Amino acid sequence: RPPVLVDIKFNPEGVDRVLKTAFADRGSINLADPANRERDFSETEYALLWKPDADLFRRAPNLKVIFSGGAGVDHIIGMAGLPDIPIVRFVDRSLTTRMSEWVVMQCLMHLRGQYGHDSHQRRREWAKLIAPEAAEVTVGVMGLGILGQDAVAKLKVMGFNVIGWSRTRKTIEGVETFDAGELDRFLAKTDILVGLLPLTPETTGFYDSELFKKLRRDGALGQPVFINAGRGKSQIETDIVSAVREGTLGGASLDVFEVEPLATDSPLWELENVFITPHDAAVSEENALFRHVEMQIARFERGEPLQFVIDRAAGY
Amino acid sequence: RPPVLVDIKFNPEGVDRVLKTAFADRGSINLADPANRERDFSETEYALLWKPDADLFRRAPNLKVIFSGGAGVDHIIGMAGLPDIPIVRFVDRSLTTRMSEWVVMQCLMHLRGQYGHDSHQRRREWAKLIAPEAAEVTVGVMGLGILGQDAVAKLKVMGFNVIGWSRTRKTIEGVETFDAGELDRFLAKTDILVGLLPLTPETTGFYDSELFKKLRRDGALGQPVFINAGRGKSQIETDIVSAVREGTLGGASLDVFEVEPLATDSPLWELENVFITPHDAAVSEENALFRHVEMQIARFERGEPLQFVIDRAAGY
Ligand SMILES: NC(=O)C1=CN([C@@H]2O[C@H](COP(=O)(O)OP(=O)(O)OC[C@H]3O[C@@H](n4cnc5c(N)ncnc54)[C@H](OP(=O)(O)O)[C@@H]3O)[C@@H](O)[C@H]2O)C=CC1
Ligand SMILES: NC(=O)C1=CN([C@@H]2O[C@H](COP(=O)(O)OP(=O)(O)OC[C@H]3O[C@@H](n4cnc5c(N)ncnc54)[C@H](OP(=O)(O)O)[C@@H]3O)[C@@H](O)[C@H]2O)C=CC1
Repeated sequence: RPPVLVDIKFNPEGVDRVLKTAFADRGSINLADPANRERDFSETEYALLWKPDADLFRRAPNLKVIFSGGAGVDHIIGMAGLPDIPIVRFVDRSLTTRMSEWVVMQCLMHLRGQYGHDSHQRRREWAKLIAPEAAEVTVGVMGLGILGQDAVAKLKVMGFNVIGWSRTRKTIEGVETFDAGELDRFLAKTDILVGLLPLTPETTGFYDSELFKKLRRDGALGQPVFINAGRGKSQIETDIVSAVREGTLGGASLDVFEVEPLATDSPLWELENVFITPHDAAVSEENALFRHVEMQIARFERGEPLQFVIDRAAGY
Repeated sequence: RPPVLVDIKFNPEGVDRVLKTAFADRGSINLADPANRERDFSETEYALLWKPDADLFRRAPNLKVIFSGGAGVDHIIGMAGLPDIPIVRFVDRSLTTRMSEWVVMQCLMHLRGQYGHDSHQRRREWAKLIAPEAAEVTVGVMGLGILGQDAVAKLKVMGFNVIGWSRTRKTIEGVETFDAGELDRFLAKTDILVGLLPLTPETTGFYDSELFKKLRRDGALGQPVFINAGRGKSQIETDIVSAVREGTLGGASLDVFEVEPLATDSPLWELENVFITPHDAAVSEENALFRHVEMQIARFERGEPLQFVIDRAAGY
């Protein structure tokens, strides 16, 4: 069997380490090594890709399966000469639970005025800040897939009122849900918006001034909050800045940005009640991805269906 | 029936407001009002107390029941002339769920390096910080009462490994528990210590250097973390400062202090990876306290047992 082509432009040291023992039955070709840049890899069957080279499918034109290095596949969709073959994304219990850690933490920090507590602490000021309890606040989760459903369940346990939005209607016990055409209804009920959407043409430039002005205004936190850990190109950052400055948004938590790393001169870094994390909301341990690809290759090759295959028509 | 004596030294404006409609069948005497302070209230049956006047029981010597304004009663225990009558503490679903919000938030902020993320954000630095998932970390909850059991359940849902310590043995499904004599076993397994103990003579000056040096050292967060939302006099703050500076503790979250408000010259304010909240972890609305006292008076007066009565021998 030919080696697995690996073009993963994150944590190159971690990738190099794991590849020493990964795909033991065939080996790998790591495009992080500049010497592999011009290699003849025309017989490659499997490629593992994160922000891959734009010409990758010219250079590997006989692929059987494409594996994403993440849960998102927007870096692969739209590539030139993308073959009509399965694209398998990364879905993993550890990834999922880490995203829910981040979501719940951010929701609690907004509920409990972490920003204000930290500001007072820095000034050595003792100031009790009256917080509503979680049940007085509605968290609206946009995206009810692997990540969204886990976050919904854990937010509910913490005591938040939770509602959900997704493309097609969902049934989730104890959680009012809304489909694509019911976006405005959902927004009107939401105090804390949590974004867990994939990036598609339908979700690009989606979180804008008009949407922020539809969020609930007379809620227990006073002003609504925007949280996004999906994709940065789903939001309009200039609109986030203006909304926070104006009081349309009371605050935000952002793990993802229109261009990453977030530019040093962005106003977002020092906005009051805004939390920034550097696209690290759900970083699953380096080996879990590779064990996952190995498993799917094994299933594929012995006649079991591939799992976590994206819907090409839907684009995720 | 004589009016209820109220000496609650928190949120005096909120107390005055709620008292306008509380105890509708008998009224109240609020010692916040100077005109009440030297009145003859010798026939008082019920007193509601939070940081009360030291001479209160000389001035109200015929009490039938004492109600604490909080879940803790250490402010009442040890008062001069404390009568041999039931002391009823505040137990309330809103209080409980708010404490669990705080506990879970603090545990997540330590798990996910909130302090480090915030420090970088303030410097406009994009810097991924590798976090373990919750299941790689053991949270040891000290105190398995109303607050402890709620926190244990929610921490487990978030994915932490959770163990518990209490005076007498508990049975909690999926949670290894330890009794008084097993303290050292419990400490050795604990990466994040969560304090939800009452203040008694047995728990005074309890969280000290010796105890911090028994916490687990080779865990996924690197160094162990001390979280306390019980009582400030249970900790030795000089030892917390030295432990954090020396790397015995990786960080801390403290809602309670030996002397409150925390002095402006405390070294705690500026210690790296230390979060300070001003004894506001679980602040239930005043209405809930007053509805609670009304309920217990009603039960008492129609022959039903008082609930939430402290054990004088145990001291809580
Ligand atoms: N910040 C980080 O570290 C990470 C970010 N992510 C991001 O999270 C995203 C979500 O992951 P995951 O939950 O596994 O994906 P899923 O495919 O499992 O779920 C996606 C959800 O989004 C909904 N959705 C998609 N398009 C639309 C639309 N046009 N209108 C309304 N709803 C829509 C889907 O609706 P329906 O159910 O009807 O199909 C589905 O509920 C990833 O695509 C990735 O970009 C992922 C991992 C880590
Ligand atoms: N920061 C804040 O805003 C707040 C702080 N608090 C504090 O939290 C404390 C706990 O409240 P709550 O859960 O309702 O109280 P409980 O009486 O319900 O539970 C107390 C727990 O502590 C255990 N305990 C007591 N003494 C010891 C000891 N010497 N060794 C080991 N375990 C011991 C008890 O053990 P066992 O089960 O064997 O009896 C019990 O599990 C309050 O007393 C108060 O000081 C409360 C409210 C808000």
